[PDB]
Amino acid sequence: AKEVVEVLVTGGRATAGPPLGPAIGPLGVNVMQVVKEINEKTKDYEGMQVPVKVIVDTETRKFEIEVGIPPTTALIKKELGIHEVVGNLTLEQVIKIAKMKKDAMLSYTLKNAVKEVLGTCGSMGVTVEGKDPKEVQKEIDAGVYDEY
Ligand SMILES: [Cl-]
Repeated sequence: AKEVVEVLVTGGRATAGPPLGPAIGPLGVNVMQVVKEINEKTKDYEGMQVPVKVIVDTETRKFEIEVGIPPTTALIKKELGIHEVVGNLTLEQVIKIAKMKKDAMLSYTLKNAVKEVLGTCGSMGVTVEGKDPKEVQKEIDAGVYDEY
């Protein structure tokens, strides 16, 4: 058989936990090799949400990795190197946009996609619920909502 896995990892900090482990361990290929190769090819996207595709032949266990690109927002920050508010969105609006992203690209978990929307809002100086989107992300990252 062949299996194609499409996931979103943190550029240069992929681990063998989830989601690579769940998705790949089954296919019985060395998850650590996969993780090494992915971290190699996402060096330049250190810390960014990067889409990745792994293509595996289950019989043979051979695989190959194809890397997408991060959001343009993230590429711009990076290029700028080394604080103003200009609009606000509700969290339900954030979920709306995140649902469109995920419909169009199923490799996104709703969590992933909210993450990215939150990230883009930061990059635009837009608060979510009057709050800083890094703030609001922590609230989510703890496990505190599932009710919006
Ligand atoms: Cl899709």
